[PDB]
Amino acid sequence: HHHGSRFLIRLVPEDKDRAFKVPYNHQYYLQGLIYNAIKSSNPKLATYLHEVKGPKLFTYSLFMAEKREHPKGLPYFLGYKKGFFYFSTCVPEIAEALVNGLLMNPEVRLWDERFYLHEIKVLREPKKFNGSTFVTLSPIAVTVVYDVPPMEKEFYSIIKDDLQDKYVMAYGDKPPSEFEMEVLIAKPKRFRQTAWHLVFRAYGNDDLLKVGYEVGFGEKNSLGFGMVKVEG
Repeated sequence: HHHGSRFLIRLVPEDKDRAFKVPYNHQYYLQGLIYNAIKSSNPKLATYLHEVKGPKLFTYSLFMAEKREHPKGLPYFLGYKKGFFYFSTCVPEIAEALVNGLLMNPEVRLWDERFYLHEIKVLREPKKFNGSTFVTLSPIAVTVVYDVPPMEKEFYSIIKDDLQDKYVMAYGDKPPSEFEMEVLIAKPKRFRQTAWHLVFRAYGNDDLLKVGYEVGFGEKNSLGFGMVKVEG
């Protein structure tokens, strides 16, 4: 009983006029938010998720602001008007726990800032994926057992097997095998390990691509990595 839910979540700061900071490294703050919304609406689910070994079947992007404005050599940027982030899952109990957790509370605390839940926008999922160009919303992490660049070719077989491992976890059983990624742009960004912002075209089985679109490409999805969108 999987299907994709994808949300855009807009937050406004406590006073509509002022500049709110966003730390450049805010994965961990965002992750507290999401895990606290779910733990609040559904503690049994959040204990299942805390235990489960493997992908958790959900991801979310970086926290972004309307306009931006970047100081020099400061740990944060400045944002204005609205703060927002996307979240995606193929587990309907996780999507419900997250939105209700944000409803059961609408006053949100991120890093040093006070925000109020403004809107949740639900997003239509593309009919098909074979052939589209994708842009990462949060960066993709690949590690092998170190960091695996997209310019190395293990990058791709590691991604491919993980999407097959998610496909076995969340569409029944034995996974499609046609897969290809054509990276158009790669830029690294490092956090504690390196992750990659990618523009990329992807080819091959639609249900295996849909997997990656719903739950993230690569690793640490549940820590906010590998969320993609169809390029505009």
